[PDB]
Amino acid sequence: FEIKKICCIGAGYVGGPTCSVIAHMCPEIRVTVVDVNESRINAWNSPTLPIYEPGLKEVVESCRGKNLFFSTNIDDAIKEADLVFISVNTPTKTYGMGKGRAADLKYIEACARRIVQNSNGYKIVTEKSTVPVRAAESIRRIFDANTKPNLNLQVLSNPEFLAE
Amino acid sequence: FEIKKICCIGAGYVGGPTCSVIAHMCPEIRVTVVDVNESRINAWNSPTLPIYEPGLKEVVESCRGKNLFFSTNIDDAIKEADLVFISVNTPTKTYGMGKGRAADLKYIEACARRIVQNSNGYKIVTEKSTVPVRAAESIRRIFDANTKPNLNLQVLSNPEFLAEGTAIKDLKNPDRVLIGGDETPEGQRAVQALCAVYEHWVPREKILTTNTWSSELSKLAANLFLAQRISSINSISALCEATGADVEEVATAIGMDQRIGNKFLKASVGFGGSCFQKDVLNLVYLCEALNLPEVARYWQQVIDMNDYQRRRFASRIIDSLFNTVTDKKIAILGFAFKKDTGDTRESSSIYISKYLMDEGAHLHIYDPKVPREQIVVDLSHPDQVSRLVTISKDPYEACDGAHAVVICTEWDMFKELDYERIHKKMLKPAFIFDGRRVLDGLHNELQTIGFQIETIGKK
Amino acid sequence: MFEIKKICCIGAGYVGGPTCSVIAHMCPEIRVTVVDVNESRINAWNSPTLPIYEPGLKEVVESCRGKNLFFSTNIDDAIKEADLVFISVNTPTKTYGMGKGRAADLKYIEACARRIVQNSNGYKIVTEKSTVPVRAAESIRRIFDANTKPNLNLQVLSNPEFLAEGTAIKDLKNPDRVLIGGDETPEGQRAVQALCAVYEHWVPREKILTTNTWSSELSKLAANLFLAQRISSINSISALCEATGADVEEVATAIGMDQRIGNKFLKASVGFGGSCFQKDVLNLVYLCEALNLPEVARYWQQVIDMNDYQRRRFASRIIDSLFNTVTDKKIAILGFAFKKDTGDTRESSSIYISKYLMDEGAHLHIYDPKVPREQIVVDLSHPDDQVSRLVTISKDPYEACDGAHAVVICTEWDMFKELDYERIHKKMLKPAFIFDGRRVLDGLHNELQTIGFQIETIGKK
Ligand SMILES: O=c1ccn([C@@H]2O[C@H](COP(=O)(O)OP(=O)(O)O[C@H]3OC[C@@H](O)[C@H](O)[C@H]3O)[C@@H](O)[C@H]2O)c(=O)[nH]1
Ligand SMILES: O=c1ccn([C@@H]2O[C@H](COP(=O)(O)OP(=O)(O)O[C@H]3OC[C@@H](O)[C@H](O)[C@H]3O)[C@@H](O)[C@H]2O)c(=O)[nH]1
Ligand SMILES: O=c1ccn([C@@H]2O[C@H](COP(=O)(O)OP(=O)(O)O[C@H]3OC[C@@H](O)[C@H](O)[C@H]3O)[C@@H](O)[C@H]2O)c(=O)[nH]1
Ligand SMILES: O=c1ccn([C@@H]2O[C@H](COP(=O)(O)OP(=O)(O)O[C@H]3OC[C@@H](O)[C@H](O)[C@H]3O)[C@@H](O)[C@H]2O)c(=O)[nH]1
Ligand SMILES: O=c1ccn([C@@H]2O[C@H](COP(=O)(O)OP(=O)(O)O[C@H]3OC[C@@H](O)[C@H](O)[C@H]3O)[C@@H](O)[C@H]2O)c(=O)[nH]1
Ligand SMILES: O=c1ccn([C@@H]2O[C@H](COP(=O)(O)OP(=O)(O)O[C@H]3OC[C@@H](O)[C@H](O)[C@H]3O)[C@@H](O)[C@H]2O)c(=O)[nH]1
Ligand SMILES: [Cl-]
Ligand SMILES: [Cl-]
Repeated sequence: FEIKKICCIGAGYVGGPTCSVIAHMCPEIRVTVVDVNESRINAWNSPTLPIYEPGLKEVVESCRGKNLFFSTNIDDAIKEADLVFISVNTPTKTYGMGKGRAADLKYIEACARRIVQNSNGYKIVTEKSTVPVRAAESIRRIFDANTKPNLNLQVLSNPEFLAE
Repeated sequence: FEIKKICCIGAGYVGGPTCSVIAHMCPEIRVTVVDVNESRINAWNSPTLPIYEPGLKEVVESCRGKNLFFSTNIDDAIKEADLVFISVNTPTKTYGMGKGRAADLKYIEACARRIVQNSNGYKIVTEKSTVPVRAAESIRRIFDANTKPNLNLQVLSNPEFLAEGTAIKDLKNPDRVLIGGDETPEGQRAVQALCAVYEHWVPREKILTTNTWSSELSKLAANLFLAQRISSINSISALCEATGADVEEVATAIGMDQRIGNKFLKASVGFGGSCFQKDVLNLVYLCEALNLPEVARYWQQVIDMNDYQRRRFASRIIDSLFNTVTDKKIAILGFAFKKDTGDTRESSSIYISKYLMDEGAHLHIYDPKVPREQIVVDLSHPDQVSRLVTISKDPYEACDGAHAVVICTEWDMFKELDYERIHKKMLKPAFIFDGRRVLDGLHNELQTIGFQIETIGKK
Repeated sequence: MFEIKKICCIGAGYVGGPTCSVIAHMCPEIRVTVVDVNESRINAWNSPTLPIYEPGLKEVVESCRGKNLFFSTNIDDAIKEADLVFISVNTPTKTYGMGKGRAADLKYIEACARRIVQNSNGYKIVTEKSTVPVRAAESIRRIFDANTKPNLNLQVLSNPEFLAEGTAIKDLKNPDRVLIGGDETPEGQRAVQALCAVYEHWVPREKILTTNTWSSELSKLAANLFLAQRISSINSISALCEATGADVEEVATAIGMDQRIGNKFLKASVGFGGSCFQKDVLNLVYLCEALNLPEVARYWQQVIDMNDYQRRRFASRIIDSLFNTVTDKKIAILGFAFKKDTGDTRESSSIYISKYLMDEGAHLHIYDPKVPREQIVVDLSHPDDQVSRLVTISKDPYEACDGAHAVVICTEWDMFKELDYERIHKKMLKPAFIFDGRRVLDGLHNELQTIGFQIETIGKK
């Protein structure tokens, strides 16, 4: 199996620069970064990136429009991708059990369900973050319970060691 | 002296059914049930009774208008009665000394004063309730201080042992009748007259007589022994969940010991109802006045364990949903504290709901007999309810698009639901949290459908 | 699939002894051998005077001993020959180390398991039988799994014993239910059914419960808790009755008529004794520590705390009635066994009440119709100088009461209600006190008061 299309749910400090380098180093792979914040997505396609990272401006503009793309169309990007990165934020719970300490997995859970909603065939789903707290288990429990014919989703863990 | 006219102040779960069965068994006795709640009295005289009780409608309509009557005319009912029952509620004090533990005897004191105002001659005043906390004494203090010429009021204690949902069967065939009275010629005459009423359908060997205090203390102890059986088997259920056993199979081995008995050994989310928790709190407060801290902390554990059982069940629900429940639909099946009643007082369904509401869950509650207005008042503080709580018309609307189904009341209809239809419309993974062991024997079918079934005392 | 024709039981005590005697009496075609490391106890089983007092036990043993029932110190051979091996040894509480004073010491059960492996070839069924099975089956299975041999096939079953001392013969002949635990495998099913066939000689099939070994042990643990809790609950009520002017016996009658509660085990007392209940609560508490269940441990801990409180309150009432000074005062202690119709004194409330009185300097004169005199000395000498100065063992109740200030009844021996209390009162010092810790003198208070006694009983003013 060979990965030729990559989607990334989350265009923040992690998913943004990671996919920009992947697209820069893998020119034969189409890299599409998606995000729910349209203002952030527009900035990624603008001459003023939403985050300041030394050298990021040169890497993105070196392949944006060639094999690196930023879009708000989350559904179709997942539909075509062979590898789907999940690089969303997991805030700390503000109430309930674990208030102020436990992470809130509602965004990772929504990404897992939205992947099932727009996936057919074989796909590799990978969670990439700097603080992964039971993320792979949460994604796997959703995929095991929402199965389709000839639907084969794989769950990988690939933490990101980059420092801003 | 023959008791021929009975009046009962209080047309609730105790006084209402009790007087209906008395009038049913004693056709020659006029029984008048009075209450301050006019809408409740009107319901008693309507085809739709204010409380749901199996068989109560058939018993009421067989004698209502003949020798059973319901009225708001408290004064004349007292004046014409030979026997006066006091079956009102005593709420726990919300402030002052004993806040949250002590009972408030203002209603019983108010009844005793109103009885004196409308009484002449000889009457028998009998306190009848499930939690008689120093009731006969307080009635006696008022009568002894408000005397009229030729006014001779006798004070008796007659605790009611019925359980809601089975009140009719309990009243018709009680295990025993407990009557307390003074150890005087007058007290024994009063006690004997009350025994003659029960002898119309209760055998003599099942009628116990004692003094008023020993009567109330026996009732209180009996309630403690009952609640303790539930908390003990619930503590075993936590032990079963942690070690791989089934509390239902363990309760079977325990109950076959005839010294223990096989009753009241059903593990659950926690006991509820107006009797047991209050009874334990009154025991605790009583021991504070008597300086019996060792006795108080002994029985306090019955409440502490019941609260732990409730909290553990709610935590298993929250844990199964990735510790995040915000904007997740959850179905609550059953809101009464037990099946075959509409009463919600101290129901575990209230506490489980509040625990889920504090996590941001959108609750859809169904109960076949509990009215929707009662559920709203229970969940509302004396904002969250308007945002998170929906009252469903049928179980399949509450389970539509839900993450988990939570069974809190052992309604027999819940084991007859179309769970293939529920599973198709639920979000996956679909959880069933059986807090009453009602879906036992259906687990293999529920697992084949695709459910993640979690129950008490079993993994 | 397998039939038991020969039985060995390691442990010839209050559990193993009577149990095998009834089994041998009900199954004349099965050879039953009771073995024990204690030779003096084994010699007593083969004598006209049995080592334990149990009503009806003498008639059962003498009916089949020497025919199909045997007692011996030859543990190894008994094992070799046996189809089925019972393990009915004691498990004392650890006196040091992790779980000091709470956890069970499984060294004897482990030693039995290794001994079994040593003398076993082929197929045998090893069944653990005791009133307090604390993780016993798992410990035996772990030793068997690690010591395999060619053609060796040992099975491990759990079979808790529900008998109560004083009524063991009646309990064993007509049990409320038989509990047998075994692995949910073909091997375990064969072993369970084989043991069921033994009980089916006199126990109806509908009273034989089968499950796995852990659920079996957990059920026995829970059953003993419920029984002990009933005693502590009614004893908590006896404290309320004393403080408010009621009688616990009357309250207990009104409680017991509720068929959901039952009228058994509602007899208030000075406190429960015996080798099972206290031990069971402690084992549950320690088990909850390993399972991280402190709420469950806290809940059942109150059964012990209430029992210790009931004893202290009874001793305090005795000391209080004697001007809070009992130095050089003679006090009669009637009854030292933990219950009537037995000589067993394990955890008897009589020991605790005596030690509270000895701490006041009381001169105790103890009488019990079945407890041997040496056992009382050992019980009170447990860590004697204080026993030598204060303790006297009497041969009759009138000797123990001669010149005493108080009479303390700690055991419900029926003979205590037939004593000549006029003779006792004449030779007692005034005021003469009778402390009924068992309610055995109910109905006699009018007579005893007329004679001139001060009657103080549990659960009444
Ligand atoms: O459901 C969601 C949630 C989040 N997102 C997007 O994910 C992006 C996250 O941006 P952030 O700058 O917060 O993310 P980061 O890349 O810095 O992640 C880092 O910080 C937050 C931690 O919880 C993460 O584990 C860490 O990797 C946002 O643009 C948000 O719109 C979605 O597109 N969908
Ligand atoms: O010597 C130091 C280093 C760092 N710091 C402080 O520690 C904080 C973290 O600095 P980092 O450069 O590690 O910051 P980052 O959060 O970008 O990266 C960190 O989290 C994500 C992980 O993947 C990175 O490996 C980890 O370094 C900064 O506020 C920095 O000022 C010090 O105070 N002293
Ligand atoms: O002053 C008063 C107070 C109360 N009442 C009536 O007494 C009735 C009490 O009925 P409830 O259903 O509340 O009470 P129950 O019959 O269930 O009693 C039970 O629960 C409450 C406990 O405090 C009681 O001790 C117990 O018996 C109410 O209808 C109330 O209107 C009066 O008529 N006058
Ligand atoms: O085995 C059981 C029994 C009961 N329960 C729970 O305990 C609560 C009380 O149930 P009960 O049937 O005792 O109901 P009630 O409260 O109506 O009656 C109780 O209080 C009044 C007394 O006079 C009755 O004798 C007593 O049973 C219910 O929530 C029930 O679900 C269990 O969880 N398990
Ligand atoms: O290694 C050993 C240990 C013990 N034994 C024997 O096992 C017998 C134990 O009998 P006991 O009378 O002490 O005990 P019981 O039969 O009353 O058992 C009861 O009390 C003690 C608890 O730990 C047991 O779990 C309970 O069943 C003793 O006779 C002892 O000699 C052995 O033969 N070998
Ligand atoms: O109503 C009662 C019953 C019992 N007790 C006391 O509780 C203690 C235990 O009495 P039991 O008759 O239960 O005696 P045992 O210890 O022999 O049996 C107990 O432990 C072993 C288990 O197998 C038995 O099922 C259990 O009853 C005695 O000291 C007895 O006096 C009371 O104080 N009141
Ligand atoms: Cl909220
Ligand atoms: Cl001393």
